[PDB]
Parts: sequence; structure tokens; C-alpha cells
Amino acid sequence: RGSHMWIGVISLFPEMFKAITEFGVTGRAVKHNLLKVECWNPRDFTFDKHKTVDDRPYGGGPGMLMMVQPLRDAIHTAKAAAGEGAKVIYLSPQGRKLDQGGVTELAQNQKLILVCGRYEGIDERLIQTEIDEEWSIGDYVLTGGELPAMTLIDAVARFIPGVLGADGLLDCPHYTRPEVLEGLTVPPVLMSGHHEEIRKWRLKQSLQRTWLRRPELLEGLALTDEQRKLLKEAQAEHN
Amino acid sequence: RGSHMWIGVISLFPEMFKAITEFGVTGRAVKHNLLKVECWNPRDFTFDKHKTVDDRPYGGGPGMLMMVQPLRDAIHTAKAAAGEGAKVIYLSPQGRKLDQGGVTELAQNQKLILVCGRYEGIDERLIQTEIDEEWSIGDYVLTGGELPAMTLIDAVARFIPGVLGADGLLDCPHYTRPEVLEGLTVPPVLMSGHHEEIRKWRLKQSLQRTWLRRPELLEGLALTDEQRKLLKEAQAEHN
Ligand SMILES: NC(=O)c1ccc(N)nc1
Ligand SMILES: NC(=O)c1ccc(N)nc1
Repeated sequence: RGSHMWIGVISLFPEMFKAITEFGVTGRAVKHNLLKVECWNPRDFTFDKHKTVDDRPYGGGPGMLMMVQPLRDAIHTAKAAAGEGAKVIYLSPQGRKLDQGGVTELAQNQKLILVCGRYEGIDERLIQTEIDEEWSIGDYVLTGGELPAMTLIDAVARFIPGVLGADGLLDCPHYTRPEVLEGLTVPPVLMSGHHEEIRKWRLKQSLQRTWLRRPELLEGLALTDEQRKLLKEAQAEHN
Repeated sequence: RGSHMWIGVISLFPEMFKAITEFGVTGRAVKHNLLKVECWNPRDFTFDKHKTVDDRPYGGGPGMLMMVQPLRDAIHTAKAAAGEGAKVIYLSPQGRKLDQGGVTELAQNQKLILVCGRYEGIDERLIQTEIDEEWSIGDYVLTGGELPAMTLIDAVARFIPGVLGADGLLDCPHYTRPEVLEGLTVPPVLMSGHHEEIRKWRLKQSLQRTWLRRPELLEGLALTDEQRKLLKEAQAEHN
């Protein structure tokens, strides 16, 4: 469709990506051609009898690396399919830390190619010669780049028009039926039908929750007059 | 086995979890009974004809929330299956930010229950009454908690003995065959077979890469004498 997104994926385990292409909001996006996810498996680019996709690191060490030739050939094939303009991304803990601002940046691309490493990762020279950007989804280590790739895909998919049916703050609390749950009642303001009061309450809650849980996030913001007031109110009430 | 881990999962899309239970290192862990992942679907705890799992938020707004009764009943069932000692975790951007230290903390639990929200999330009172800890995998918004749950599972699985076949720094570069790749050569030290020189080179590279890419990570460390020296060397060479 309009701001259709195409994402090429290089992975030894392409079936993992069914988790986003077959279910939920992202599954719908794929079915409706708002999002296309296309996978290439380095194992298909091997030539030896046992289809070897790993190789030993120079200098020794416990682990293995992705074998260069099958991975390189898979990447080249994905690039040829993408045509001009596709940004190639490698997922790793050494990459730029993903946050919502970074998601909105990545979402500007009509085409992405995501390279998923396994084992101890990929040859440094491939990063230099084939990768445009290195990204991390957070400061922790996983068994492979597939979950980070899927996480990135899901996050950017939300910005594709038609996929869905924030302002630097944590979300406010939400309530649904029943009116009373284990003695806990819904805040009366949410029952009032006073849409302006409800708005300000939610905003105040978001400011309070951000202040108590993630105060560093507030330092990155230029609060509006209204937000400054409601935050001061919340801090006074907290005291 | 020994430090076997059991993880209960509450999700509207349990088939997504095949991505970790059927493939790779985590698939092996599950097959070998080092890791058990057990899923309950709130849709199975509905009683109406159309198996409704969402509900309208008090106070209005665009989105929907998880319906309380099916979700609550699924959680209670998972808790009964887990028996005593299981920590219940809700995945959301309002939670404690996951990092490797937090992974090692979570890995100390023999039993976890992971609640995956969809839509605009779950009722605040359920968080108060059913959830022990809220965790986030990073400062970005996804369509549901399943990818964060899987990310958490993968990260903690790596600490289960037998699953695998770091010190605050980014990883060093890695090289494998061929010796020359698009004119780019493997660092001679890695070919030298001098294991002490190789160690120090890798450590120096990790310190240099951490300094250039993530200097804030260094401020959280008490560097060893050796690390202080190699970092000073790298910074001098960089200049
Ligand atoms: N933090 C990450 O984005 C990441 C990427 C790959 C991997 N094996 N582990 C972690
Ligand atoms: N950052 C997170 O851990 C997260 C959890 C749930 C969701 N829908 N989006 C993001």
C-alpha cells in the first residue's frame, strides 16, 4: 500500500519469523500487504555436503562465528532483490541502542535488510563491507539476532499507516470492567464523562509515574506549562 | 535437569513461542528438559459465544484493554500449576529496564510466570493484585508483550547450565576465514598463536570500542590495572 514497508531478513532460522508474520497486528499487516518480510537462509548458499554455516575464529577462543561465504552470498542476494535504497542493519549488543526515537528514524526507510547473527557473531570485515548500521535492542545478550530483528520489525510496523486501528512519558494506568476488583475501585474521574478532567488526570498520572520510575526521562523533555503544573501538583501530593 | 528453569506464559498467541521452543540453542534446551515453557491462553478461559478477550477502558480513549476475567483466570491457573515460589512478571514499557545484570537476577528464579499484554495493556488493579514485577526490554513500544517475553526467556536461558556449549564491556571484533576479504586482512596478532598477546589485544579492542561507542558504560566500571593501561594505550593511539 501507500507507505508499504519491505524488510529483507538474513537468518539461519527463518521459521522464527512466523511469530510476527502469522499473528496479531503484524500478521494482519503482512496479510494486507502493508508489510512484506522476505527471508534468506545462509544454509541455502552453502556448497559442501553437510551445509556448513559456521567457522572457527582466528586467534582461538571457545565459540564459532558465522561462516563468511554463505552469509555474504545470502546478503548479496537480499540486496539484489531489494534494489536501490535498502539500508542494511546488523543486530548486536555493540550497536546503537534502540529507543522510540530510533524506531521513528528506522521507520522512514521504505526498505530494510536485517542480518541476524548466530554463534559468536559475524566477521568484522563483513560489518565493514556489507553493513550500513549496527543496532542493539538493549544491553543484554541473546542466542541470536532473530528476536532483536523481530522486535525491530514489530516496532517500526506500528508506524506504517493502516497497521494500527509516546510524548516522552510513561503511559498512565488503565482500567476496564469490573468497577470494583478485589476491593480496588476505578478512579471516579474516569467514570465522570468529563473529557477534559480525564485528559488532565491521565497526563498527571503519566508525569507522576515517569517522575517516580524513570526520572531521567523527564530531564530530556521541555515540559509544557500545563505539564509543569500537573507535575508540580503530583510531586506536592506525593510529599 | 540441575538448574532446570520453568517458565509459564500467559498469551493470546501461544504459537509465537515456537520461535524459541522449536529452534536453535533454546529449542535444544527445551528438547533436553533444561527449559520448560508452558503457555495458557486467556481465550480458553472465556465463556461467551465469541470468546471475547478485550474490553473497553473506563474514561474512553481509542484503544481496548485485555478483558479482566479471562486474563485473571489464566493467571490463576498458571500460578496453581507453578506451585510455590514462582515470580509473576508483566512485560511493559513502564517496567524496570532489562539489562544483563537484571537478566542474571531473573535467572536466579527456578520458576517464572510471564504475562503478555495485547491491545493497550492490562487493568492497573491486576498489576497491583497479580503481578510481582514489571519489566521492560527497552524504551520502545511493541504490539504485544510476546516478543519481550521471548527475549527475556532467551536471555535467562543462557544462564542455565548445559544450555550453552560480558564483564561490562562491548565485545571485541572477531575474524574467520578467509585471511583476506575484500582487501581487508586479519590482524596478524590473531594469527600469531601467542595466546597472551591475543588476550590483551581482544581486551584492548573491547575497551576501545566501549570508550568510542558507549563511554557511559565505562563510568560504571572499576577497571583493573591492566584494563586502565590498555585503555590509556588505545586512547593515545586514537589521538
Ligand atoms: N542486544 C541485542 O540487540 C542483541 C543482538 C544479537 C544478540 N545475539 N544478542 C543481543
Ligand atoms: N518495551 C517493552 O518491554 C514492551 C512490552 C510490551 C509492549 N507492548 N511494548 C513494549
